[PDB]
Amino acid sequence: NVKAMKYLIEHYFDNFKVDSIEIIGSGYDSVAYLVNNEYIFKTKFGYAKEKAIYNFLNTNLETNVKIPNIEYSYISDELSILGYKEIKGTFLTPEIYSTMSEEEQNLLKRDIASFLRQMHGLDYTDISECTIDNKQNVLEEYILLRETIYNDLTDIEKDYIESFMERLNATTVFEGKKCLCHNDFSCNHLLLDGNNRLTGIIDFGDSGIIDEYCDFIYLLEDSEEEIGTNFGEDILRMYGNIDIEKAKEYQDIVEEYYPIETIVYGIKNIKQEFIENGRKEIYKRTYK
Ligand SMILES: Nc1nc2c(ncn2[C@@H]2O[C@H](COP(=O)(O)OP(=O)(O)NP(=O)(O)O)[C@@H](O)[C@H]2O)c(=O)[nH]1
Ligand SMILES: [Cl-]
Ligand SMILES: [Mg+2]
Repeated sequence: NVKAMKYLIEHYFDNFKVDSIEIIGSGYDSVAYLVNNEYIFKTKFGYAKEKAIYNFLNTNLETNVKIPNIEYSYISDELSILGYKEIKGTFLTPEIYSTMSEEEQNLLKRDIASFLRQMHGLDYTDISECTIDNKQNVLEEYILLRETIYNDLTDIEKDYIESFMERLNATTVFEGKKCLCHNDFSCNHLLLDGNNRLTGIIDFGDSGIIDEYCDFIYLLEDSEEEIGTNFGEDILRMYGNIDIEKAKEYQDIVEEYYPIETIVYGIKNIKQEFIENGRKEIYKRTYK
């Protein structure tokens, strides 16, 4: 993989020489590479929006928090590559957080809240095409379910989905303030400097104009990978002027949707393994 990608980087970016290249991360349909111990290259076989977002934010944010600044891009239907200088630091984790003093933890939370406040406050007219309607997306995904596999699902599966749609239809949490959100704001995207302060934020690949509540979904998550509900709550108090009970209702609805989202990903990409994982996850959730 590394040789192919070294070839493509050198072929598409004329004067660029690859002296070293390793895989630094990978998703289910992308790979990220650290090149020359100094550049991140994110690749995929979309990136246009992500690039337009980095470029919008590097123009308009006033902050000492670093974000990707795109120096190299190649965008086509069949291949997309974004390259930028690696932001240096350590990724925030539960382990690191629990070793911080009370005052270190407070300052980190203040940093986060301040970043979010600043980004959510931007005039988003120049990026106004990047709208995301989560409720409408879910309805369209449900229609796709009904057109494909819904009738072969079990009753326990069908009840879970219907019960979710009844809840979606009763909620008011999509009727609030819209703004530009990171939209994948988990602690594996936050970088700390040597004083445990926020030095950088990565992966605005899902960013767009969407509910303000979106950027608290992971901050409020209780799981091995995130810090915890209390972290999110304190950040919400520092951020201010936001209904904390609704932020939590929004997180709770998104977490309920997860197995259905997983099924849908499998339908859209013809990956049976994902249809099966989501269906199984419905059974796991039902038997708590
Ligand atoms: N230190 C550092 N690591 C980075 C940087 N950019 C990317 N990475 C590393 O590369 C990984 C993948 O980058 P990312 O943008 O999150 O990839 P993705 O394709 O959007 N995947 P996902 O949405 O699943 O997080 C990150 O988890 C991190 O390990 C950067 O600026 N600095
Ligand atoms: Cl299946
Ligand atoms: Mg991403």
